[PDB]
Amino acid sequence: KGAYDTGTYANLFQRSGYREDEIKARLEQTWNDLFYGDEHTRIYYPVGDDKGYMLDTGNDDVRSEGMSYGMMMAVQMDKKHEFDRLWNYAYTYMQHTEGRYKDYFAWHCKPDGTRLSPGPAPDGEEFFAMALFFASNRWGDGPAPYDYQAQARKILHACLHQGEQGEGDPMWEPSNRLIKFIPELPFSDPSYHLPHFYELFAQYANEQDRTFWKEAAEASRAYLRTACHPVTGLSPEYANYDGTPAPVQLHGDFRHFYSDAYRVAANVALDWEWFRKDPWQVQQSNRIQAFFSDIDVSDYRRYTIEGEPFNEPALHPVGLLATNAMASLAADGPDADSFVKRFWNTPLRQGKRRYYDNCLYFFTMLALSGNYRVYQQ
Ligand SMILES: O[C@@H]1[C@@H](O)[C@H](O)OC[C@H]1O
Repeated sequence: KGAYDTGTYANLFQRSGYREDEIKARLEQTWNDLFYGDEHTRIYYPVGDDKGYMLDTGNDDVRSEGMSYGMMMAVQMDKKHEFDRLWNYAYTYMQHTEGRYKDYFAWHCKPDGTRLSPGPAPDGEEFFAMALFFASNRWGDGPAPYDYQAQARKILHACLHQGEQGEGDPMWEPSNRLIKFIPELPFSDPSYHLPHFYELFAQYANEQDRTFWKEAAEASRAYLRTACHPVTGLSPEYANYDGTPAPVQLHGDFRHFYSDAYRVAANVALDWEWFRKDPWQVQQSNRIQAFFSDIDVSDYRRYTIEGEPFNEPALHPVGLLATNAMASLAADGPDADSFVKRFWNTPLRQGKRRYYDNCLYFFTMLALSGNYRVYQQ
């Protein structure tokens, strides 16, 4: 039985021997540094009285990924002021009010709110919806735009029904219940697959969609079993609907284990923690930990999914360590405890490339302290 059924969350830091008081002090310090830390560390920036953005420090833009990530961190940490600032920014500058992307979010804008491209990123929308359902369940709905449950339902309505609304496209392929990479293209990104969020969409979304979300949870669990390498546990950044690496795209080669794919190990582990439905998840978690058990974080490379290293280093090696450590929610092999301790002894990333590492780092600090929870009712 998972944490969803029992209400009890694994505290992997405590099980590894860290004191309960040092653990919550460490979680609170990680929040304080990431949202309000020094100019080399923070990724959150307040704007006026009622807005704020999560900065992709590397790309110098604001991404629906980072904004939605910030909202999840804020609601898990019970930080409504920051949540409402981030949400108002996304609502005000990023959410489309008309056209083929109506109710979707432009995937990135300039920090001043100027849209750079109108096309959305589905991992944004699904984090926005889940964080808004948790905000509703934790704090209750306020007046629009802080009518959190209705805002979440609106996003997920568009995700499934955009094709009925206008000339646009849904973010899930109706035939196989799989999340797509972008609405227009017939392939996926394994790191976008959140079966644990779809289980909760099957509870909280518009009634007419609840069967679909239930089927989407089952379909995504099955999809990750086809996408992850059976020896290494590594997955490609983009994958066909059959789980094989997608073709090289005009904008790059996404066939390998790099930035996006790191989140798969974390996503699988949190589904196991919450729902404990697919015991393959334990073996997948053991496999990726075994693959990296012997590899120093500073030596992390790009890898083919069969484990062949490139000369090229990982761009986000602290991010990779974070997702490898979060796999200890499911892994029961001989590496689980060492990854937890390695992670504990790893500080936040500083400087230009810090955004992606520090987002993954924070989700891992939440999950390993038993503080990445379902907020119900
Ligand atoms: O937005 C992320 C970017 O900042 C990182 O560098 O690569 C992965 C992306 O998802």
